[PDB]
Amino acid sequence: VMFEVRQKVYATLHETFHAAIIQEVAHDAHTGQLLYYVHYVEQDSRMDRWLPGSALRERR
Repeated sequence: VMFEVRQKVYATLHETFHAAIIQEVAHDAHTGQLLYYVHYVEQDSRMDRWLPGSALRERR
């Protein structure tokens, strides 16, 4: 499963899934893996972080 910029997702944060949105996508050169800069919808920008796809779920 792939995710896109502005896609609504669920993202783990301290072992809990929270509604989030993907702000940016970037390819980690060394392992080719896609990493996503997620913003938690009900948290401050400070909580924004880079996460692998294994931490994300579709939200709809």
